[PDB]
Amino acid sequence: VNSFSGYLKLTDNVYIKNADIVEEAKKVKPTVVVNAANVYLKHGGGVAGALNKATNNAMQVESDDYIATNGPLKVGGSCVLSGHNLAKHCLHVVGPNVNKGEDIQLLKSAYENFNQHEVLLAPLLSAGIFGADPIHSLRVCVDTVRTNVYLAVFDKNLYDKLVSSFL
Ligand SMILES: OC[C@H](C[C@H]1CCOC1)Nc1ncnc2[nH]ccc12
Repeated sequence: VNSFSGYLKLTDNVYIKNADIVEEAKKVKPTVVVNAANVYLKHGGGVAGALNKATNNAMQVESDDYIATNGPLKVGGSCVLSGHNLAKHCLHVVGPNVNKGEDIQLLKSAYENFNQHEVLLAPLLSAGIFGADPIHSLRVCVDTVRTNVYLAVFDKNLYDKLVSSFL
């Protein structure tokens, strides 16, 4: 039993809700919140901009030190950093950004990072400003993640389409 509330169950391990991931994290304080990161950990917009703003830019400060030491992530890769005031940990995961021409096949690799954590609060990878089809992203999530994932979908209209179109 965990403290996630109001989710629709899609499969044995995937749950979904129309919610703002920032507000969900502040309420639940999950062990792991997933950020929709880029390889430079430059948290400008979308989920990343929102999570960082909620940390008063502490996420960006920590991320800049991480990059200075380690260099950029790979598309499809991840790193674990602090969750600041939102969660114990933040798993920064880089899905492919279709608006950069990146290979959508890398979306499965991106979701594989979730399997290293027993329970996660997460967005749909490569959705929103990353330019991928969210229905496809949800499909890849369900077919790749085996650990317990609680998906927050910001847009109510998209959420309803995701639920009603889910196979
Ligand atoms: O893939 C990133 C998704 C895409 C959007 C497009 C419409 O709904 C989902 N973004 C987010 N999902 C959940 N919480 C969020 N808070 C701020 C941004 C955000």
